[PDB]
Amino acid sequence: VFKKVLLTGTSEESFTAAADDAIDRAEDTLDNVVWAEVVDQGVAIGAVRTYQTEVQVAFELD
Amino acid sequence: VFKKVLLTGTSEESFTAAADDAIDRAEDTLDNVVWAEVVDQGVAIGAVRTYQTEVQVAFELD
Amino acid sequence: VFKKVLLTGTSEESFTAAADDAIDRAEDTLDNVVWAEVVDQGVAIGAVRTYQTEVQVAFELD
Amino acid sequence: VFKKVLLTGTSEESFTAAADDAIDRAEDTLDNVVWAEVVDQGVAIGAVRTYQTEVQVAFELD
Amino acid sequence: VFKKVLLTGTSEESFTAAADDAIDRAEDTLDNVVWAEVVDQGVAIGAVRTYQTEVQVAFELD
Amino acid sequence: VFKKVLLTGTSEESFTAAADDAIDRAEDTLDNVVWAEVVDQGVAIGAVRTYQTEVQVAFELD
Amino acid sequence: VFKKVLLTGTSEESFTAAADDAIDRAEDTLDNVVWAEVVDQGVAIGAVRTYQTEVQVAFELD
Amino acid sequence: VFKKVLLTGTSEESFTAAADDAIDRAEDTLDNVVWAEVVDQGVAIGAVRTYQTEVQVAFELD
Amino acid sequence: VFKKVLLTGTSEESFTAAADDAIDRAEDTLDNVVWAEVVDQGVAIGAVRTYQTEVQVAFELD
Amino acid sequence: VFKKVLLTGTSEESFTAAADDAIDRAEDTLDNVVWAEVVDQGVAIGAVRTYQTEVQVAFELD
Amino acid sequence: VFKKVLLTGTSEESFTAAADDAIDRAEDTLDNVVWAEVVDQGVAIGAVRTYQTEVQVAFELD
Amino acid sequence: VFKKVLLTGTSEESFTAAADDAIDRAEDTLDNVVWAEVVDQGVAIGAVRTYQTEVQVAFELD
Ligand SMILES: Cc1cc2nc3c(=O)[nH]c(=O)nc-3n(CCNC(=O)OC[C@H]3O[C@@H](n4cnc5c(=O)[nH]c(N)nc54)C[C@@H]3O)c2cc1C
Ligand SMILES: Cc1cc2nc3c(=O)[nH]c(=O)nc-3n(CCNC(=O)OC[C@H]3O[C@@H](n4cnc5c(=O)[nH]c(N)nc54)C[C@@H]3O)c2cc1C
Ligand SMILES: Cc1cc2nc3c(=O)[nH]c(=O)nc-3n(CCNC(=O)OC[C@H]3O[C@@H](n4cnc5c(=O)[nH]c(N)nc54)C[C@@H]3O)c2cc1C
Ligand SMILES: Cc1cc2nc3c(=O)[nH]c(=O)nc-3n(CCNC(=O)OC[C@H]3O[C@@H](n4cnc5c(=O)[nH]c(N)nc54)C[C@@H]3O)c2cc1C
Ligand SMILES: Cc1cc2nc3c(=O)[nH]c(=O)nc-3n(CCNC(=O)OC[C@H]3O[C@@H](n4cnc5c(=O)[nH]c(N)nc54)C[C@@H]3O)c2cc1C
Ligand SMILES: Cc1cc2nc3c(=O)[nH]c(=O)nc-3n(CCNC(=O)OC[C@H]3O[C@@H](n4cnc5c(=O)[nH]c(N)nc54)C[C@@H]3O)c2cc1C
Ligand SMILES: Cc1cc2nc3c(=O)[nH]c(=O)nc-3n(CCNC(=O)OC[C@H]3O[C@@H](n4cnc5c(=O)[nH]c(N)nc54)C[C@@H]3O)c2cc1C
Ligand SMILES: Cc1cc2nc3c(=O)[nH]c(=O)nc-3n(CCNC(=O)OC[C@H]3O[C@@H](n4cnc5c(=O)[nH]c(N)nc54)C[C@@H]3O)c2cc1C
Ligand SMILES: Cc1cc2nc3c(=O)[nH]c(=O)nc-3n(CCNC(=O)OC[C@H]3O[C@@H](n4cnc5c(=O)[nH]c(N)nc54)C[C@@H]3O)c2cc1C
Ligand SMILES: Cc1cc2nc3c(=O)[nH]c(=O)nc-3n(CCNC(=O)OC[C@H]3O[C@@H](n4cnc5c(=O)[nH]c(N)nc54)C[C@@H]3O)c2cc1C
Ligand SMILES: Cc1cc2nc3c(=O)[nH]c(=O)nc-3n(CCNC(=O)OC[C@H]3O[C@@H](n4cnc5c(=O)[nH]c(N)nc54)C[C@@H]3O)c2cc1C
Ligand SMILES: Cc1cc2nc3c(=O)[nH]c(=O)nc-3n(CCNC(=O)OC[C@H]3O[C@@H](n4cnc5c(=O)[nH]c(N)nc54)C[C@@H]3O)c2cc1C
Ligand SMILES: [Cl-]
Ligand SMILES: [Cl-]
Ligand SMILES: [Cl-]
Ligand SMILES: [Cl-]
Ligand SMILES: [Mg+2]
Ligand SMILES: [Mg+2]
Ligand SMILES: [Mg+2]
Ligand SMILES: [Mg+2]
Ligand SMILES: [Mg+2]
Ligand SMILES: [Mg+2]
Ligand SMILES: [Mg+2]
Ligand SMILES: [Mg+2]
Ligand SMILES: [Mg+2]
Ligand SMILES: [Mg+2]
Ligand SMILES: [Mg+2]
Ligand SMILES: [Mg+2]
Ligand SMILES: [Mg+2]
Ligand SMILES: [Mg+2]
Ligand SMILES: [Mg+2]
Ligand SMILES: [Mg+2]
Ligand SMILES: [Mg+2]
Ligand SMILES: [Mg+2]
Ligand SMILES: [Mg+2]
Ligand SMILES: [Mg+2]
Ligand SMILES: [Mg+2]
Ligand SMILES: [Mg+2]
Ligand SMILES: [Mg+2]
Ligand SMILES: [Mg+2]
Ligand code: NA
Ligand code: NA
Ligand code: NA
Ligand code: NA
Repeated sequence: VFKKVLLTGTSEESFTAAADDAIDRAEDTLDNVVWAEVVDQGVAIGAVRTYQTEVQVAFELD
Repeated sequence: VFKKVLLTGTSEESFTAAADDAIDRAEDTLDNVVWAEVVDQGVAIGAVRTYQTEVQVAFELD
Repeated sequence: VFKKVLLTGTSEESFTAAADDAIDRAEDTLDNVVWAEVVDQGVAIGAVRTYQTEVQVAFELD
Repeated sequence: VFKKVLLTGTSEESFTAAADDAIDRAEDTLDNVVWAEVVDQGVAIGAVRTYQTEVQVAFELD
Repeated sequence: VFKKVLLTGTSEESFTAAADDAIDRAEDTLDNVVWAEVVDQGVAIGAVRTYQTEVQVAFELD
Repeated sequence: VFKKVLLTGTSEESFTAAADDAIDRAEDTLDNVVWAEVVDQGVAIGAVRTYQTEVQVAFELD
Repeated sequence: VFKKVLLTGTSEESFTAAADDAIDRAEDTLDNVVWAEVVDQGVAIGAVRTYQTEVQVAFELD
Repeated sequence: VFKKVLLTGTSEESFTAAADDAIDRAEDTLDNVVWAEVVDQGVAIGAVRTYQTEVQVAFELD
Repeated sequence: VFKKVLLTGTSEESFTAAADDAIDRAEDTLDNVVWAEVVDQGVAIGAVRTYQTEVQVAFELD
Repeated sequence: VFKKVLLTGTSEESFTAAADDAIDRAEDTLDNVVWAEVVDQGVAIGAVRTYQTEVQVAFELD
Repeated sequence: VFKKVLLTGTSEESFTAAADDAIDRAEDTLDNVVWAEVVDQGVAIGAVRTYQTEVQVAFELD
Repeated sequence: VFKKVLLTGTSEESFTAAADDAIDRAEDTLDNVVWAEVVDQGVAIGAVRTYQTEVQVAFELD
């Protein structure tokens, strides 16, 4: 059985790096992280632009 | 990084109050709740009508 | 077996009241109405504003 | 011909009031506003909760 | 309040059995599991075919 | 001209059998039933699991 | 309150004529038909091509 | 950079002519109109039927 | 077994004629073409307008 | 690089068997078939019922 | 109240840079640009490849 | 007439590079490749992360 958590990563560099940011966090807390599916992307436009990528991160249970 | 949980709130009053019910629960257990996105709405039609609003509730990790 | 009818309720007060308007009509004509799922919402903007909520209203057959 | 603008209204009271907030703004600047279609709803969760409703607001050209 | 977890069950037999696999896991760890909504289905095609069914599994909080 | 009715069939066995349950009901009351399109699937999780499959069932008018 | 029926019209001429075919049928049986929304279009490719347009046809109840 | 405006054209003749009606209006007011994407179609059913086609009309900025 | 190819037909006349253009091409190269489903429509706006209709064209294998 | 073909399998038994029918055909003609994603399901309702499952079948190129 | 404009940015480098191109244009003409949501991505494949990213760019009114 | 093939490109660097990988393959085998539309993005999370971008790649027939 796989479980997915819905995480939004952030980066001041790119959408790819923002996806990586979410995956990094998943891997810090979860075992057996296997894949991620991009579900949304955006940009927070402030003093700087922060790229965001929302991902379902799938991990194998047990 | 943000994480979202998928909660369905309920109210005998309104769709807004049902969204609030879910957010109330999120805030009881989670720190740094920042926003909610409505993803579904409905009504359980019994002795009384119960309005339901399903929300992704986003919170900041750490 | 459940059957759904696609009804648009109207209210000069709120989206919740507009959903109720549709459900009210369903319950006037149908037996065993059990739930409603919101599928669209809008506002007719005239002399007054009329809130509309479109619902699939599910009822149990037999 | 109709044209639509994509507006997000806000209210500390309800999703209906947030839709109204967007429509109010449309009517301040545009002639012949005829209808609005809800396209998203959410809640900014801060010191207070701010309900938001995003609407396509349609107006007749000329 | 209901909460949903997003689980992908697997079976070498059928899409129904794969949905059951996810629900089985939910019921092992969670109290008050009430329903599941199918959100995706697929097949891993290897030495054998493994049917997968992704479900939102809803449970009542408290 | 074809008309569709939106029916949710149920089965304690499978998603296919649940689709059949809806079609069975359609054929009991309607003439010239020609096809069904699956639009949703789920499982009611109680004393037993009840698989549900929602179908648009198309029939030829006249 | 409005109600919608889901009809597929057919024409050997055009998608517009196929929409009209569905509306024609609605108006033959129903009072207060007010609008139709196109939800699908296709073509049956046989001895001749038959254009099909599926519409939700809305009518005012009472 | 391209910008899109969301216009609903109308015609008593056809969905194609309704798309053209929107594009005609775009070209009256905007420079460098390049393409249109159909996003919705419907029919206002009154004394006469009025076909409507909603289009995103894209134009090149500058 | 059916297979679908994703084709975009073009016409300077209408969306229906553009669908036909795609189907014409399918029938030139493929045996047992049975149906087409419209998946997108648009207009290339140049010296002339070119209507486009994208279709999944289904054909029976073998 | 992966490529997907869009196939509709058929079975007089089940949606799972219909998915298998499509995959069987893919594997007869293609090398390195790796997965399938269900994209639609339905039932042809004639002398017998024929379950259909449409799948994107992914295979590795080279 | 927020308003969104639908812009397609372009870059010969990346999807992120294409999103930035749209945002750059928004900020040249509009005050109080706050966020952007990615709604489509593609690539024009000519003498060179031009990455495109379509964004809803939100700005605060007044 | 345009035809689209559904390809998933891969890269250990970025989503843009993964889109390019698919387009590269298309251009190796097909004439008159004109555009690509991104339809999905994800990441295979193993010894290394492999970014994937699924694209419809459109080419002109003849
Ligand atoms: C993908 C995406 C979707 C969103 N959706 C919403 C929304 O639906 N409603 C909303 O209020 N804010 C959103 N936001 C806004 C979160 N805020 C944000 O991005 O702010 C960027 C900068 O602008 C400043 N800022 C925040 N709120 C406001 C504001 O209301 N007005 C102005 N002028 N500036 C503002 C603070 C930051 O330096 C979204 C941000 C992203 C990246
Ligand atoms: C948004 C939404 C989606 C749903 N979707 C489903 C579904 O897909 N399948 C399903 O079985 N029940 C659903 N439900 C039903 C959950 N039950 C429910 O709302 O019941 C309302 C009242 O009706 C009674 N009830 C429950 N099940 C039945 C039933 O089967 N028949 C009758 N006559 N009444 C029933 C108990 C409550 O007093 C949904 C409820 C809501 C609010
Ligand atoms: C959710 C939603 C979707 C819609 N979609 C369409 C549409 O696609 N095409 C369309 O013609 N009208 C629509 N309508 C319009 C139905 N008419 C409507 O709301 O009118 C409100 C007031 O404006 C007046 N009105 C109606 N049509 C016209 C018009 O064409 N121009 C002007 N200036 N006003 C008009 C009569 C009412 O007092 C929609 C209304 C709602 C609430
Ligand atoms: C519908 C909707 C979609 C959104 N989507 C995004 C998004 O995609 N990315 C994003 O960064 N912020 C969003 N936002 C956030 C806009 N900010 C926001 O709602 O903040 C509410 C309160 O929380 C505070 N806040 C803002 N950003 C943060 C934050 O990052 N962490 C914490 N702890 N608090 C924060 C300021 C306000 O008092 C969305 C808000 C709404 C209402
Ligand atoms: C619903 C669904 C969506 C997917 N989506 C992706 C995807 O987007 N990207 C991806 O790389 N793999 C996917 N997969 C692939 C997961 N792998 C998988 O199913 O492998 C089946 C058998 O094929 C073998 N395999 C795995 N990767 C490859 C591969 O790259 N090439 C070949 N020839 N075989 C492979 C191992 C297994 O025995 C998906 C599997 C399923 C069931
Ligand atoms: C596809 C699908 C969508 C749904 N969506 C909703 C919904 O949106 N809101 C809702 O209240 N119930 C739903 N339901 C719930 C209908 N009820 C249901 O499935 O109950 C299964 C068993 O659990 C018991 N049950 C019902 N409601 C409750 C509950 O609230 N808590 C607990 N612990 N158990 C409950 C009675 C049955 O023996 C859905 C059921 C299905 C199959
Ligand atoms: C929009 C749309 C969606 C569809 N979806 C399906 C589907 O999902 N499954 C399916 O079996 N048939 C479909 N059909 C097929 C309905 N049949 C049909 O269009 O047939 C056209 C001509 O081809 C002949 N035909 C029917 N079935 C067959 C077949 O299986 N093979 C061949 N070679 N020809 C056939 C009879 C007619 O003269 C669809 C038709 C349309 C117009
Ligand atoms: C695509 C589309 C979506 C829509 N969606 C809505 C909606 O969501 N809510 C709504 O109130 N009206 C709509 N409309 C209605 C706009 N009105 C409309 O089409 O009216 C046609 C004729 O019927 C008459 N009409 C208008 N409103 C009524 C009405 O309420 N009842 C009756 N019997 N007739 C009416 C005036 C015109 O001669 C839509 C029209 C179109 C073409
Ligand atoms: C449904 C649809 C979706 C599209 N999507 C895109 C897109 O996402 N990105 C893009 O660059 N072009 C598109 N196109 C543009 C393809 N080009 C096109 O339609 O051009 C029409 C006339 O305008 C001229 N043209 C082409 N590119 C340009 C341009 O960039 N600027 C100007 N002023 N004119 C142009 C040549 C033709 O005579 C789309 C065309 C259609 C019909
Ligand atoms: C998922 C799905 C989507 C479809 N969509 C369409 C459609 O959009 N338009 C259409 O014409 N037929 C469809 N079809 C119809 C393909 N035909 C079909 O299923 O026929 C079943 C039995 O009924 C008989 N049949 C075929 N067409 C007719 C018909 O028009 N009327 C009657 N009474 N029976 C008919 C022959 C078979 O024994 C679809 C079939 C399936 C399984
Ligand atoms: C996301 C996206 C969606 C689109 N959708 C459409 C469409 O729906 N219909 C369409 O005609 N063109 C599109 N386009 C095409 C816009 N044209 C384009 O990208 O052209 C790229 C290069 O190919 C050349 N080119 C343009 N049109 C044609 C063509 O018809 N054939 C050939 N062989 N080459 C062509 C000129 C450029 O150097 C789309 C481009 C993008 C980036
Ligand atoms: C976008 C996308 C969608 C997918 N969807 C599915 C799916 O629906 N079902 C599925 O089984 N695998 C998928 N996959 C999985 C394909 N496998 C994959 O990415 O594996 C990455 C690394 O993890 C290892 N791995 C593969 N399967 C398993 C596994 O089951 N458990 C563990 N712990 N590790 C695994 C091999 C690779 O080094 C998807 C991969 C991508 C990139
Ligand atoms: Cl989720
Ligand atoms: Cl828009
Ligand atoms: Cl319906
Ligand atoms: Cl496809
Ligand atoms: Mg930096
Ligand atoms: Mg988002
Ligand atoms: Mg009360
Ligand atoms: Mg729901
Ligand atoms: Mg009042
Ligand atoms: Mg509507
Ligand atoms: Mg207050
Ligand atoms: Mg939003
Ligand atoms: Mg076995
Ligand atoms: Mg999936
Ligand atoms: Mg049993
Ligand atoms: Mg459902
Ligand atoms: Mg003729
Ligand atoms: Mg259809
Ligand atoms: Mg005329
Ligand atoms: Mg519309
Ligand atoms: Mg001509
Ligand atoms: Mg397109
Ligand atoms: Mg049998
Ligand atoms: Mg289908
Ligand atoms: Mg360069
Ligand atoms: Mg696009
Ligand atoms: Mg590297
Ligand atoms: Mg995918
Ligand atoms: Na989730
Ligand atoms: Na219906
Ligand atoms: Na817009
Ligand atoms: Na395809």
